[PDB]
Amino acid sequence: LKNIKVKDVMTKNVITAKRHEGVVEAFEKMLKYKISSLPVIDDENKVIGIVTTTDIGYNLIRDKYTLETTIGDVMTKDVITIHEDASILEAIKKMDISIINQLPVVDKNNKLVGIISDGDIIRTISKI
Amino acid sequence: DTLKNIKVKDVMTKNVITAKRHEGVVEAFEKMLKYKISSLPVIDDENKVIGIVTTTDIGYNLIRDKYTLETTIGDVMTKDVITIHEDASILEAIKKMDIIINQLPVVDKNNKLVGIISDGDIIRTISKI
Repeated sequence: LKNIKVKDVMTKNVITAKRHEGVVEAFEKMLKYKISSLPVIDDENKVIGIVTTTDIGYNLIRDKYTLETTIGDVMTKDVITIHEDASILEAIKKMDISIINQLPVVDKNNKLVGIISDGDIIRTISKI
Repeated sequence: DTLKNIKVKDVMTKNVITAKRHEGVVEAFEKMLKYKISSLPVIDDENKVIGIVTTTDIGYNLIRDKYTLETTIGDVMTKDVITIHEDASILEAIKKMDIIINQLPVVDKNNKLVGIISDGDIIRTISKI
């Protein structure tokens, strides 16, 4: 697993959200497309947070959101991310900090390049 | 300890919530969100696994208006459901998971549901090495 880097297994041109948009509409888009998380980015394409269907879903069904409420209101501030050149064992360790099902992947300059998941890692460990 | 040394029993989640075949698809979706779960094993009155539904797939079908008021779990569930025996190794879990399913229902000597092993639980085991 040493010779496998996050970039070889991550998912690439991923759908993202901006801080300004409605969290409910995002949840719906997520449902419609079978997406499980939305990294959130600024205009510079840096990663600023992440929302997931699991978490949005959990508060939504608790009536805690409105049609006005934005992604920016509800995203977690201390978003765990991983670098593209990191090894899979590294990804595994970073995920086991709570688990977390997905890390946003960033490049040299912390510009989003992809997402690594649960599944990607299982899919890879399967290959060996 | 290695992926071959470790029994599915040792790492699975127990006490899992389930769904009966006649439960409404909509209330089960709502239940799934309330409790942060992503797949409901569907069981019969004897705790035998008769299917599975996921949040991803229910959500997808609701938001696309594919289900009426009368749509039950039994109308929509995946039928030919893959389970793993609790005595098996994590490696067998892994393999059964690649052959886009995040979770396996786990059954005992007699195909009664004892728990669920997820991609998460496997990640948390591998991390220990």
